[PDB]
Amino acid sequence: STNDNIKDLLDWYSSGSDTFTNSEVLDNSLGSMRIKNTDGSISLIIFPSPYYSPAFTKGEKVDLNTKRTKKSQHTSEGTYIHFQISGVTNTEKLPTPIELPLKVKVHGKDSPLKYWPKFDKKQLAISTLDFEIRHQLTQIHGLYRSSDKTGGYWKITMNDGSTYQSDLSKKFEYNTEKPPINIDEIKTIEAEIN
Ligand SMILES: [Zn+2]
Repeated sequence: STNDNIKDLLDWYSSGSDTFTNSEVLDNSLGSMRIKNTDGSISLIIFPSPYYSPAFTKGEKVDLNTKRTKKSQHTSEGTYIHFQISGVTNTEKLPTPIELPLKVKVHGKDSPLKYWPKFDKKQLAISTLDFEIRHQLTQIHGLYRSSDKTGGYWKITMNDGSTYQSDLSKKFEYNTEKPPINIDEIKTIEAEIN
């Protein structure tokens, strides 16, 4: 039925993000960031895309919602080092959480939701919004699990026409993502499969 192009997308998309908060920055280099989460552990986050370079300085308070590109490390010195790609953002939260309008469609007929989260942030990195949608896709809506369901797209459409998108059939092009958006200004999000 399928091939590595799917087995591997099935892996990365079904698993799960990390979600840290009020972490500090231990250094900011070109497309590279070394943070320290509240729990003593430090993270080596990278930033492919030139459009998306975060300029948070040593001392600031950041939030992660990144994903690990490889299993973690334990130095025989007592410090847990993560290896995660993108996600860093600011600690602005909204007074009372909202749930982003998403609507998965499977070849025509409306597909209802099963356990789609309640968001409390203002600025969510597009890496995050991708992982969410596709995560909720590979799980409840069963994507990358059957030959019948190997492709499609999703579409965020803002409260001022701007649009963003991605094609389920390839991993999010991390090397070209634009900065984190205020999720309260999303008119709608969509997803359609096959
Ligand atoms: Zn330890």
